[PDB]
Amino acid sequence: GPHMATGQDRVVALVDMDCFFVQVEQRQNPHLRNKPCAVVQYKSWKGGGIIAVSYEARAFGVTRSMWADDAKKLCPDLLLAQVRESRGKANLTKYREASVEVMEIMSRFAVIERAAIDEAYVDLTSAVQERLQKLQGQPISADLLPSTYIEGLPQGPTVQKEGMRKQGLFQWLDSLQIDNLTSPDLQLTVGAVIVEEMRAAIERETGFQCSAGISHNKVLAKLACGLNKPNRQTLVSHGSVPQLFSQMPIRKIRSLGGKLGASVIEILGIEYMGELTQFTESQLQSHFGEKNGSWLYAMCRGIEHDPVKPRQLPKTIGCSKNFPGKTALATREQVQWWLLQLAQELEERLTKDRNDNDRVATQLVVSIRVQGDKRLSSLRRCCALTRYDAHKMSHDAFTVIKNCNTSGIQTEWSPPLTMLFLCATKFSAS
DNA sequence: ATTTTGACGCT
DNA sequence: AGCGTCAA
Ligand SMILES: Nc1ncnc2c1ncn2[C@H]1C[C@H](O)[C@@H](COP(=O)(O)OP(=O)(O)OP(=O)(O)O)O1
Ligand SMILES: [Ca+2]
Ligand SMILES: [Mg+2]
Repeated sequence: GPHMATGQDRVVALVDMDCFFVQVEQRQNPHLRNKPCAVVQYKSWKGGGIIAVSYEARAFGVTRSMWADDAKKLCPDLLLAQVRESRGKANLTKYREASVEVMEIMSRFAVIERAAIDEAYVDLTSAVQERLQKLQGQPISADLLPSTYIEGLPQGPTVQKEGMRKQGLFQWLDSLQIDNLTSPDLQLTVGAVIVEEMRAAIERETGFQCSAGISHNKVLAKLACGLNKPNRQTLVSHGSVPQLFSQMPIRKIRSLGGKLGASVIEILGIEYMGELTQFTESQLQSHFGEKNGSWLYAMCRGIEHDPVKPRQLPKTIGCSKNFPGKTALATREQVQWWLLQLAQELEERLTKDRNDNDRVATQLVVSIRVQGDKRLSSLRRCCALTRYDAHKMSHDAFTVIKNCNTSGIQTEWSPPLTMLFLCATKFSAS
């Protein structure tokens, strides 16, 4: 009752760019705008691998991970933009730079946590308090929420999409108590007004559209964001949680899409997030561990305490390349040449990072996979990163991996290498 | 023979 | 530290 926390103490948003790499390429090439199109890496093998897909192309069934040759069978007029290749490998610089554009705009509104190249969480609690003080008891107009859905509404006693959206928003706003500055639902609504402003700023200043979720924590904001993509935002209130979770597959909640989620389903014999409420905290801890158990117990009730971390920049800078099938590296010269290519890209990125962000990486992580090994990585070894020099970094990486070569023959590398990975970590201020 | 990333937990 | 999980 009066002491049961309800996890309604914060306003958190998650902003997620729509079909991000496609929008970057469509901004650059107007011929691709409003067309079925996809972004591909490499071209020789089956037309290249698709990594991003416009919503027009998704209507034909095109998805990520599909080979372009196969996507063309579903959508013969599919347009393609290719990821840049530099030093023999795919180079994602254009997308990293576009990400910086968006992250810098979002940072004007609030502290952000960069969650991925095209996603950031926003802690809006303080901004909401300020805006509520500005509003001075004035009701919130639907005109301030032109792209907002209220999850769960309309309900109770138009057949078009926008009509339904407006009916739900009207029901929500009609029922708000706009005089109580401590009302969580009012706080979320003001949050959504701010997020409309943030999303408009992003689109105005970059050309990119995005979706967003607004709720009381990161997990619900992320779930909310996906409910009405693209180019829309969704408010998930605390009161919406029981109905929303009652038919929500466990795997849809962030962190439960893999083995742990599968084990929750198998061990407990349930399918939906809401079914978790029937277990005690101790029962959940007994199956899934102390941390996961407490997290699940609160999460299934819509409660999560994970903070929005103040971090706008990536914590690592890495460069990776696979060498599948016959392209596996089987000679010392090959291994050294590719370590150099990776190290040259890494040096360029690190030097730019040091100039932009006043920091220096101090550890180099080298990871490889050997042909035959079932594991993704066969070996992961660190060494000191003391100079931003590609030849030094590639030599040090070779030094730390050379003992993996079983071959008695100096010229040959065995088993052949199917992946190389260099990653700069452990940044210090400079 | 999706690939190229990136954060965070475990021991 | 090196390995594993989960997510863009
Ligand atoms: N598995 C992957 N491998 C490589 N790049 C990826 C992968 N998944 C996503 N990306 C890249 C390309 C995407 O445009 C970008 C953001 O990913 P993501 O948010 O999952 O999808 P998306 O932005 O393309 O579409 P959506 O509108 O559904 O968010 O990251
Ligand atoms: Ca996205
Ligand atoms: Mg994303």
